[PDB]
Amino acid sequence: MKYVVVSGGVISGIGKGVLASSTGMLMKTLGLKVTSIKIDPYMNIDAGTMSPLEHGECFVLDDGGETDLDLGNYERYLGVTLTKDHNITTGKIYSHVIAKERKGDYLGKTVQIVPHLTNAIQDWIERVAKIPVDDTGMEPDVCIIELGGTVGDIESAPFVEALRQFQFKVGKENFALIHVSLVPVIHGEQKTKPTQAAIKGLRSLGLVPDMIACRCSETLDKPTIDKIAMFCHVGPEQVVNVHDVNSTYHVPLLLLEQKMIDYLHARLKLDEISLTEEEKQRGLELLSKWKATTGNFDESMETVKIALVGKYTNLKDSYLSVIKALEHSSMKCRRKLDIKWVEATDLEPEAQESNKTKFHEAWNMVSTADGILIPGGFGVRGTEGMVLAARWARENHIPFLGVCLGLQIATIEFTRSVLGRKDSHSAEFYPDIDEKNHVVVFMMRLGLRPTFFQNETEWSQIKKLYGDVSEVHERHRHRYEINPKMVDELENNGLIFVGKDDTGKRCEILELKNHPYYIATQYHPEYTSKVLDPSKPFLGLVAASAGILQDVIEGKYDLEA
Amino acid sequence: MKYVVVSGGVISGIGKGVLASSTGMLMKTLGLKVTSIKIDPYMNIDAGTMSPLEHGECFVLDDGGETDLDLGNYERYLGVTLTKDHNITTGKIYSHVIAKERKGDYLGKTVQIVPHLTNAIQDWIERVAKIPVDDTGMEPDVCIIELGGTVGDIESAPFVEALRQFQFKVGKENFALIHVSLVPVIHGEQKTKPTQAAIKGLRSLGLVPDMIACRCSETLDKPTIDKIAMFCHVGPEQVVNVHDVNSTYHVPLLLLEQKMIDYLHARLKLDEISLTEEEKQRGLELLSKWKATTGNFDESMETVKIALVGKYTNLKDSYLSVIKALEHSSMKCRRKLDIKWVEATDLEPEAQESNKTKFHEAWNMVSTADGILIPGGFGVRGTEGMVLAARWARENHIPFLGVCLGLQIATIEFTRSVLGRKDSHSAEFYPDIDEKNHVVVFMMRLGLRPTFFQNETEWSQIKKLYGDVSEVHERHRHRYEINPKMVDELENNGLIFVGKDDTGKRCEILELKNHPYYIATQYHPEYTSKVLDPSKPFLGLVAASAGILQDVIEGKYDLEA
Amino acid sequence: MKYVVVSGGVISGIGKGVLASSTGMLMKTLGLKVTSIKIDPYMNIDAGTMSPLEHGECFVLDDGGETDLDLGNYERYLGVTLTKDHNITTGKIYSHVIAKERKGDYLGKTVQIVPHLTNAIQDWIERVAKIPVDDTGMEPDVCIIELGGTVGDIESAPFVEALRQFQFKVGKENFALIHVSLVPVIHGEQKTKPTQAAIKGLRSLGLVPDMIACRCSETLDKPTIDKIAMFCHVGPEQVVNVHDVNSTYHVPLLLLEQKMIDYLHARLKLDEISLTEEEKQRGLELLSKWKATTGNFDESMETVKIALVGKYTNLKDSYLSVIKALEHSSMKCRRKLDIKWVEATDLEPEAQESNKTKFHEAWNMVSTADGILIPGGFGVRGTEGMVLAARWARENHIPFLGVCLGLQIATIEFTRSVLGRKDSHSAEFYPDIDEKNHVVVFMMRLGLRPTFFQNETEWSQIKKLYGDVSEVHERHRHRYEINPKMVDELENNGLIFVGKDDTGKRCEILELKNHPYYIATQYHPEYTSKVLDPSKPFLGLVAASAGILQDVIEGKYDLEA
Ligand SMILES: Nc1ccn([C@@H]2O[C@H](COP(=O)(O)OP(=O)(O)OP(=O)(O)O)[C@@H](O)[C@H]2O)c(=O)n1
Ligand SMILES: Nc1ccn([C@@H]2O[C@H](COP(=O)(O)OP(=O)(O)OP(=O)(O)O)[C@@H](O)[C@H]2O)c(=O)n1
Ligand SMILES: Nc1ccn([C@@H]2O[C@H](COP(=O)(O)OP(=O)(O)OP(=O)(O)O)[C@@H](O)[C@H]2O)c(=O)n1
Ligand SMILES: Nc1ccn([C@@H]2O[C@H](COP(=O)(O)OP(=O)(O)OP(=O)(O)O)[C@@H](O)[C@H]2O)c(=O)n1
Ligand SMILES: Nc1ccn([C@@H]2O[C@H](COP(=O)(O)OP(=O)(O)OP(=O)(O)O)[C@@H](O)[C@H]2O)c(=O)n1
Ligand SMILES: Nc1ccn([C@@H]2O[C@H](COP(=O)(O)OP(=O)(O)OP(=O)(O)O)[C@@H](O)[C@H]2O)c(=O)n1
Repeated sequence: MKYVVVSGGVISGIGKGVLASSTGMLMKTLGLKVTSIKIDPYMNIDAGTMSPLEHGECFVLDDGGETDLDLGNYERYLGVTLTKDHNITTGKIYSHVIAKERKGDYLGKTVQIVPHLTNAIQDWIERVAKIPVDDTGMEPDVCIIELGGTVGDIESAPFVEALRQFQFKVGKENFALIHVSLVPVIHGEQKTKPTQAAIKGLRSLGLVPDMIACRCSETLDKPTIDKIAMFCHVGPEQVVNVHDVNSTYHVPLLLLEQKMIDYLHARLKLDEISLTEEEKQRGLELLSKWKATTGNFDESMETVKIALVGKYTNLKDSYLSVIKALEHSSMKCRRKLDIKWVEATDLEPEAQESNKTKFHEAWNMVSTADGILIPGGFGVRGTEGMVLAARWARENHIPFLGVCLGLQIATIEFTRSVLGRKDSHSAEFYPDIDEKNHVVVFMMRLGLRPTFFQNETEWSQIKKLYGDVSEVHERHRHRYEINPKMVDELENNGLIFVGKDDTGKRCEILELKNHPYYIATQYHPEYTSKVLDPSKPFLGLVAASAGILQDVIEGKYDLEA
Repeated sequence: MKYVVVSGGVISGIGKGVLASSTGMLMKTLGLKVTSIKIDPYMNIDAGTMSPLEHGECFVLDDGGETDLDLGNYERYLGVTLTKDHNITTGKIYSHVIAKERKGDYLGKTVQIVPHLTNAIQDWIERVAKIPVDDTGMEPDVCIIELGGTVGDIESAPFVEALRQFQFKVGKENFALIHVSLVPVIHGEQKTKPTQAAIKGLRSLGLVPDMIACRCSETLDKPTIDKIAMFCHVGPEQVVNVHDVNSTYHVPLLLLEQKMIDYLHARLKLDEISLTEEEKQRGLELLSKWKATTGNFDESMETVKIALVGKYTNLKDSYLSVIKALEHSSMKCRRKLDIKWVEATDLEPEAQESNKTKFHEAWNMVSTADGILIPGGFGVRGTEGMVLAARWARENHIPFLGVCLGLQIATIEFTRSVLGRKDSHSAEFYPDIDEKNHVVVFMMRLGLRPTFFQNETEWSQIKKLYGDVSEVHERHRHRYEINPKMVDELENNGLIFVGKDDTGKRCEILELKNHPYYIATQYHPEYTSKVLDPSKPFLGLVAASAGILQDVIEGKYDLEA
Repeated sequence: MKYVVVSGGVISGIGKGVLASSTGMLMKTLGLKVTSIKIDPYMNIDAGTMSPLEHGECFVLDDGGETDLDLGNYERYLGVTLTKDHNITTGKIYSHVIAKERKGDYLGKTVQIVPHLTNAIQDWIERVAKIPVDDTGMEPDVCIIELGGTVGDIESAPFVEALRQFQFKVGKENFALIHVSLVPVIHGEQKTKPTQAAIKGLRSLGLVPDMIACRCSETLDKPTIDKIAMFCHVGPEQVVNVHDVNSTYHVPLLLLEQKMIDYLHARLKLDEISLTEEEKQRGLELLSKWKATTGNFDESMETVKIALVGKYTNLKDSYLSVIKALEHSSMKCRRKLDIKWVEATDLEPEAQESNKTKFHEAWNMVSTADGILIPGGFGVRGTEGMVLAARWARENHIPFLGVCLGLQIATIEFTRSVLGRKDSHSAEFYPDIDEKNHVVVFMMRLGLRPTFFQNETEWSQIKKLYGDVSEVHERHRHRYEINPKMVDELENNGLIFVGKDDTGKRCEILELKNHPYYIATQYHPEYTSKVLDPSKPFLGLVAASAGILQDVIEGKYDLEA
């Protein structure tokens, strides 16, 4: 096996993940089977305790674990299904060694941070790097290891020990390191010294960088590259630079044009992977398809405006997957994405006396947008405004997607306005009883579950985007579903539930009959959107906002003929 | 409250504990209420998993937890009952913060090594420093904090962060630090540089030493003190030196004569503790009694030779408490202690053909000794030789003490030789059934439990040493007890069980009627031996080995008239 | 005596000098006698070898040494005459200890970087801090020590050793340190970690900061101050911040409003300086006069445009003193300064075919400007264009100042256009002989020398600005003077030499009779411009460019009535 560490810097937030999965997207250009592990220095075992206000969105796996949010950036860049084990955390590894301590697996020795815990970290990395995350069941050929925090933190010290020892447990010419570092510009001059002091830190703990990659406000000057390479064990051609680019999807082409892979090919001696012709071809095809979606961003002539309406939209990382799912789809439509961020509570009739100015800004965004999106918010607060946003797109033929709480609110609105029933509400308003629009179903429902189309719904816009396939597989995070008692009334009035579960009891998709595009999903489709294969419910929202939905379904926008 | 850190060095094993509890023994000379915490960098939560072969003896508390062995050094030096919480460990504190993470006590924040875990360590130190470990229920006035490992270890990095922040959570003029450091002598010259490089390390993590204390092969030269104080923020009078001394019990007088406390009095402004006259007097009396037991070591004219017979006596830390209990008692008898270490298996009739040379060395030790001691060994291996050592002291009137497995073997031997019954054995040889000398009693029996003298046994040598008090309280670690069915036969033959438990079902002490000193205890009395109050079963063993037992009971050897 | 170090950062160029002399300007607000030392890590002994292209202008002392350029920033901020010894450099101190090594002043000991060279640095700082640099001959009360480079450089390591030892040779409560450090803003967030890593570096070498001062793109957030003070031994009120301000002369008011001195008053216990009432008053008056010149910058309604015409004006530090002399004077005139930078060679008739575009930009600047300034350039290259700039201001009544080479070119032009004599040139064109406008006078003439007005010249605009005083004292740097043989012809034609030397042989000032303001000086007056007392030849240039020269001479712009 081969491995690539991405680590480093004098600051957290320097740029690692885009240098990480982006480096891993280019390993796939070579035809390689590829995987990724994110090592987190924080002490949470999982994001299941972490509220979406800090550390952001609880990204959800095929295996239904609430992971680190960043893992998602690797399932889009590489096109892989990761697992709950690919997110190493400081709380996860202290728990695993402490479990073995009380089980007595150390044969009554004292157990130490070195060597026992640093062995555990190496034994975890080489365990997880066997798992076949890729489009065929063979073990990966390269693993990208991203070390979070900064080298020299008292929180990241166990992992730089474990990785140093791993440079020997794995060989040189099988392991390499990319160190990401700061070139601050002050008084209009690029200063090298934070890279010198952080490389002094790096060699102290015993890792040696095979590349340096700079966060800089500028293109690095020719002398700045020379004054970094005069102070580190790299040639001047391995001081990489992730400068300003037209969009984040260009970074793997930027790295490839900086000859980043033409070094890693030699430095990891990748002629030693015995690839079949099918893999070598599928590598070149993935690069061609990347050049196509990238070209479709530069060659983008016209804007699509989408209002994303939810709780606390100020906290923009809390909707990160939703944004990326809209970006992947917008490059298929060749159209520039313009998300309007609406706080759902600013739409309310009460907000007009309380905070009038922001209420007009919110309603201008809703009134301007070519599509509406209710994104699967957290808790009840935003609900009353999200109802009026769903009403706005039901009545006037605006394209719409509701995700999770958005299906809940598409159904509450269609109840509250098409059936009358003005008292109806989420099951969250428990003591109203008779008018609850939803029912509890704890089984929380999580992870990849199937969904099956109802066999008559040949008219459906959404089941056309899925290619007329009989079923789909999707991620879930819900404790409530629409009350089955009401569903015949909603189906008879035209809110047709075009997809249900294995039992047929659970409401998984709705489409409103004879509207240009009004969909909701109980699942979160943004947790399976990929840059070359956009998630179908979000592709339909952008394509109908562009007024091109028919031609996207007919195939006028696939990447290769 | 006031606090004293003891930390440091370029090596583990430099001398901390003797500089720690020894500094704490002198805080008690001032009359202060005193406590101690040992911070261990290892990842075991407790010594209950740790086999006695590495990290040594599982020291046992009043509260019955299997602690770090070193805690014992503080219960002898200070005269305090500690608790399972006074041994902070890296595995204990990661477990406590990870428990709060899954309970959700962090209110859905991400939880970090800084500030959350470094707050947990400070909140633990100031929690535990409230506990009244001393001879009256008031909270301690000084806490001695010993930081294990070395500063600059990747295992000790969380604790030097937590202690730095603690220098502010507690004030300066309430916290002080003693750093213990190496002065190697090579080519006959004292080199200062390992102290310079380790003090550079110390100030990097942000602690500042109020004293330096040197491990050195010599008295520090006047220039060595000056060349350390020219490189650290200490006066030349605060470079302390724990040099070679007549015995370890002299170290608090060495520190006091080096004016170590005459600085800490000012540096911790200890006039601010409002002591009552009773405390001030009991402080001076504790110093006088220390000068007495110390004088009784220098003024020691004659040797007592004791054979300690057990499994794997090569592993001398595995019997550490037993050695210290013999030392405390030997200073009461004014006699020099000479422990002969015997491997119990080398006494066996089989060892004579297998390894004849070591078998003669073992038997010469048994034949020479003025007393025999079977120390409460681990597992079955040594048993056959320990029987012959108990027989040797039953028949010939040699003084004897059996501790735990030693009472078991005193009873197996008295069965195997006085009752005949040559097939009898420990309950460990389970499938013999009918001839098992013991019975299972899991309740493992642990911690401080009472023991009550049988009301007729006024003749007893051991219940005389306990001052004719009605009951005693002692530590236990046993899964087996002598089978109650047999005890009438043993009592009638003269192996009188002079002490039993609350129920009267359990065999806690035996004394053989009409022998000069042949005792065993099911408890481990070495876990309550103190330097001014020696544990009575061990005092009797030394005093009878000295042939002075009568006069020790009559009071010819108490420290003050 | 008291002392203040200014040091630090993860980068060179962070802001030290403005935090240094600015802190020293506020020590003078307290009435204190004040001095400054700049410690340079570079190996040049003096700027006399350093070409003005790199490290910039060779600033010149009262004592005529070619110093570090930065010393000037302290002679403006404090109002002091420094000496060649106030610029400590790595080349200067290795030379001084190596001289004592060959003289044998070490009594045949081996001489070491510690302690001998670190003693030399301390013995230099306390030597120089005695020198009476101030407006009365008493020794200074505070010394500001600026440590150049960054802490943790292999070039600055001898000085952080010497300063650590100096924290003891001088007492605490006599020495304090200000550490200047970076808060980079990326992704719109202020990151603290470069300050944590550089403070870890600082405490390693053993200095402790009594203040931190941040270079930041922003006002520091309340949490950024707290997260620095949680990681350093400073209160949150001693994390100072030199943010963006209207001009550099506001920084001492910014520091004073951040309560910077209200701490240093206590931290250096400055009630212990026994000031007389005259000093206490002159302190408050200096603050009032600073508030006045600062107010005159904010209250500045109208611009003055000045063309500064010379060689290589792209290298803007090479003219630094000239810029500051124009700034000090512009605040007296209440007018906003706008220096147009002209490359002198772009004015040439040859430049019109060679590089036409830049030639028009150069001539637009010359044609726009309200005043012309020829700044005392280095070498011959620019001369031909500087002639045409002097002609432009002779003929059309534009205000003019020529400094050094500018007097040379004022005289070459007046010769070349008023006397005819079109072949005349600088003595630099040696082999023309008969038409050389100048003569060699090596004595190089350097340092503070007098100049005496010619006793009839009561009409003079410049000798009016000097207050009708009989003589002036000024800095020089010249190897050529105007040929005395010609001076009668120039005086008779109206280029009156209104000032000459002690002998009357040397051409020190000229004024053209009956022009609104056309001055030149052979000396460099910008080496004695101060912020409260602007250098008179530059005050006249700004005031005549403003058309207000009469009223400045009559006194309509002095700071206090
Ligand atoms: N392939 C990627 C990589 C990053 N991002 C986005 O960029 C931001 C985070 O970038 P990252 O690469 O993780 O840098 P930071 O986290 O800011 O810093 P670090 O280097 O510490 O990860 C987030 O919006 C993340 O979703 C993304 O959309 N796609
Ligand atoms: N010396 C330190 C300081 C912090 N941490 C931990 O590592 C993380 C790094 O986060 P970082 O972005 O460094 O936060 P700050 O320390 O505030 O750094 P910044 O100021 O850039 O946020 C911290 O959250 C904390 O978990 C650490 O290990 N060692
Ligand atoms: N009051 C004390 C202190 C120490 N010792 C003994 O000395 C040895 C350990 O000494 P210690 O002070 O702990 O030093 P080390 O552990 O060798 O090193 P460190 O400084 O790391 O603790 C053990 O036999 C311990 O029982 C003792 O008998 N009584
Ligand atoms: N931090 C230090 C200390 C000393 N030196 C210099 O390097 C030499 C090393 O000599 P050394 O043997 O280290 O002398 P000491 O510092 O006293 O070390 P030791 O105590 O082993 O003599 C010193 O003489 C002094 O010249 C140095 O460069 N850096
Ligand atoms: N009282 C001052 C201080 C500084 N400057 C100007 O500001 C620049 C240099 O600022 P300085 O304070 O020296 O910062 P740097 O040299 O950039 O960085 P350092 O902190 O390393 O000195 C130069 O134009 C210098 O003349 C000035 O005009 N007046
Ligand atoms: N590790 C180093 C590197 C350089 N220097 C010296 O200290 C000076 C600091 O200048 P600096 O501004 O740090 O130059 P760079 O090293 O290039 O840093 P920058 O990239 O910010 O210019 C250097 O010129 C060199 O004299 C040093 O002492 N130690």
